[PDB]
Amino acid sequence: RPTFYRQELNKTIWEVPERYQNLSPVGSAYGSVCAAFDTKTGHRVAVKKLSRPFQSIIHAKRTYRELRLLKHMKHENVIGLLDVFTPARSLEEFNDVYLVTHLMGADLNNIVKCQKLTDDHVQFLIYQILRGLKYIHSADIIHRDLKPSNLAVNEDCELKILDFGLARHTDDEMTGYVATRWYRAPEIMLNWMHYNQTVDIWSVGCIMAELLTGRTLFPGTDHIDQLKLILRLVGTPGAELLKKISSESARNYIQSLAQMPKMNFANVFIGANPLAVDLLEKMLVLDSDKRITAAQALAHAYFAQYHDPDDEPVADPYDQSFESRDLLIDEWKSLTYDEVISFVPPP
Ligand SMILES: COc1ccc2[nH]cc(CN(C)C)c2c1
Ligand SMILES: [Cl-]
Ligand SMILES: [Cl-]
Ligand SMILES: [Cl-]
Ligand SMILES: [Cl-]
Ligand SMILES: [Cl-]
Ligand SMILES: [Cl-]
Ligand SMILES: [Mg+2]
Repeated sequence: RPTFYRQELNKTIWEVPERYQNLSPVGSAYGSVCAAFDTKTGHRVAVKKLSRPFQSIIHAKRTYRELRLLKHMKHENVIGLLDVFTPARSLEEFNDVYLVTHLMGADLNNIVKCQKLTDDHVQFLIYQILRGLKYIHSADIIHRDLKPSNLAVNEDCELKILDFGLARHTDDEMTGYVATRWYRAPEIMLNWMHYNQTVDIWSVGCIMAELLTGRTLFPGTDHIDQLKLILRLVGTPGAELLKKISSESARNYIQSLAQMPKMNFANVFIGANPLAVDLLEKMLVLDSDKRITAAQALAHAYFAQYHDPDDEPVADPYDQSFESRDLLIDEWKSLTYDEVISFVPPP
């Protein structure tokens, strides 16, 4: 066990191993975050102290879910876990959880608004998102919250996916003129049906379009305005997709709208690479069963310069059976403790 030291920073007590030095607050409902220098590895890191990790059954299970997910992710284009610790010496006094990751600087928002991107930049950025998604989807994980602020980018255009959706976002958070909804697939925005990993490909399409034009693709002022923007581009649904919408009321609302054909994407994305236009038509399909997958998209000709089928790995199997399990607070807490003390750091 390492030696810990205590200190109060912005009305919060931080008790961390000596290896972490020069802590400095950098943001704060999930927890508080500090930047630090890790003397063992030489990296600048983010140290997150979870807020009230075991206050309810829902909160205790969310804590376990986040720790299991971060411990599993081992891929160049996905954020991974550098360390996890608690100052507790026993399960009986276990109360605080700290997560350590690489410190991220710029996100894709900064780049999209402040840089002139060549077509080569768009190829490399979207390639890396799809490479990470092939890995994530191979373990039957759905990200659910892909958007520019959840993609970290450095000066060499290298990219990592972060901030997996832990089923956290509230009704108030998705209301009105907000980027938290502009990247969501319509079937999840309006609860049309049980969703699957195809919702992430819809998000990549929205992100790719914004890199090409400099503008948000579907900036709706509310759920209904956003649906109207979507259907004007991709067309209103046919009878085949209507069959798949479980809500009879949602089916009724859809059929209330006048029918519209799919638009010509070359006249929307004026001047873009014809291979980029072709890929966007295959991502932004209304029926989720018919969207291109991440593995299929990596082999698309738009990525000819970067695609290497021997360097696009898949994930180890990921057991999610705990999600359907019913446990008490102290049982979720004990499972979390076990995962903290069994952590083994990367090479
Ligand atoms: C600083 O932000 C990033 C974003 C993507 C990245 N890909 C590789 C690195 C550097 N690594 C030491 C974390 C990186 C940093
Ligand atoms: Cl230490
Ligand atoms: Cl990482
Ligand atoms: Cl503790
Ligand atoms: Cl965003
Ligand atoms: Cl009509
Ligand atoms: Cl597993
Ligand atoms: Mg985020």
